[PDB]
Amino acid sequence: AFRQALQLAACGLAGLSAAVLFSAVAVGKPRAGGD
Repeated sequence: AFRQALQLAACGLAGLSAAVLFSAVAVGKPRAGGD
């Protein structure tokens, strides 16, 4: 996992990891309280 951390760390900086969060934020807690 030491050598795999080199490709994994660069795999997240890609910007895709950020798109995954936005999904986990809704599937867990629905948007209740918009303004």
